[PDB]
Amino acid sequence: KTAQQLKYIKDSIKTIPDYPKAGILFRDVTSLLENPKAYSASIELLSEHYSESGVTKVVGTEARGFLFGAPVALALGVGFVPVRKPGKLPRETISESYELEYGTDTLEIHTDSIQPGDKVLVVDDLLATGGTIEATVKLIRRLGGEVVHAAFIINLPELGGEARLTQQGIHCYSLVSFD
Amino acid sequence: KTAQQLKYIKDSIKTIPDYPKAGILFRDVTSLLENPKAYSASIELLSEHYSESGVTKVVGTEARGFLFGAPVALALGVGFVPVRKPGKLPRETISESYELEYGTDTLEIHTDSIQPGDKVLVVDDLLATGGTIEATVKLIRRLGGEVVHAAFIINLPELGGEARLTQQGIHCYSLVSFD
Ligand SMILES: Nc1ncnc2c1ncn2[C@@H]1O[C@H](COP(=O)(O)O)[C@@H](O)[C@H]1O
Ligand SMILES: Nc1ncnc2c1ncn2[C@@H]1O[C@H](COP(=O)(O)O)[C@@H](O)[C@H]1O
Ligand SMILES: [Cl-]
Ligand SMILES: [Cl-]
Ligand code: NA
Ligand code: NA
Ligand code: NA
Ligand code: NA
Repeated sequence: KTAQQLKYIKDSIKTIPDYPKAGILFRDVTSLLENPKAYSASIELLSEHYSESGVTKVVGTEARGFLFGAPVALALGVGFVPVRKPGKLPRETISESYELEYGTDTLEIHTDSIQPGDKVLVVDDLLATGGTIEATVKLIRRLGGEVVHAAFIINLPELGGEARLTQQGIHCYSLVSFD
Repeated sequence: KTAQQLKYIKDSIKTIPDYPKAGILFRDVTSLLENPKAYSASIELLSEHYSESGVTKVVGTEARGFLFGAPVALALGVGFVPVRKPGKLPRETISESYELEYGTDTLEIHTDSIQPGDKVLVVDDLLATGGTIEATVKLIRRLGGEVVHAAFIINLPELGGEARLTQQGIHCYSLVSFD
């Protein structure tokens, strides 16, 4: 039933060793996207999960996050709001910066697209360190939105992101997990 | 019926003057994405249009193209294949470079994701000069795929892209047009 669907999704994901550099096992969701069965099931399962949750908006980060969050938004009948790298959004934004191993990056959101009252689901392709999602959550909360759920296709629990998101009050759901 | 749906889509799109620089009228699809009615109708109309076309794959370019092509792919029950900026795809790629006003850029696709026989629909947010779509088409055709249709939310016919795509043998369909 679901174990079989979850397995077919997991099997559809390819692993590319040593990309982008030696040691990393890259989990490639493009092999899932190209399999209509695996892709459609992914969206079904993520949106099923929040069907009674009261969600009013879905937020996904650029660019692979768009591929899972916008279809979940359409499946729930709610608007989709992107969080982008800087200088890509044309109306008024706020921004949040997040530490990387070396250096910092920044994400932005349209100030008009979240307002007090909104219940927001974050959806992304993959949870690693959690830094992007932590910055996204702070963006949505600055704008009065309530977020307590982030959903992913893939969780890499060894990298600590779930743990970090837990400390921000976010519950994470992932379809599959790799070690 | 449809004139009313097309109008509601057009009205949902905001225009930001002088972004990213003076003179440009930026057409912002994020106001459409945040309106579940306008977003859902957009995808309905694009996928309706190709419902009897024999499509086996949809190709969309990063990043806003993902927001329209992947939902069309799911609506047609076909796989979605991204075309990306360089160094973002992990398996074997080919690439195409395209002239910009100043300088050049490049797009890549996974060689395994298109093969002879595939009938490919390209879907993007907006048609301006046509340079990205021309490079995408050459990528898909190098891999044995047949493409004669590109679909957009928005066409800016003054910028010449439709004309250029016509000369590559591509038929373009857009929901709306601005001047
Ligand atoms: N091993 C990996 N395989 C594929 N993508 C990854 C991997 N590690 C990190 N990523 C990507 O990096 C993004 C940012 O992750 P985070 O460190 O959770 O902010 C994720 O959403 C993935 O797109
Ligand atoms: N006036 C505009 N408003 C919004 N986006 C634009 C505009 N002009 C160009 N673009 C974007 O530039 C991308 C590349 O367009 P092209 O020149 O057709 O390769 C489009 O797919 C749009 O995302
Ligand atoms: Cl800010
Ligand atoms: Cl090449
Ligand atoms: Na991501
Ligand atoms: Na707001
Ligand atoms: Na585009
Ligand atoms: Na191929």
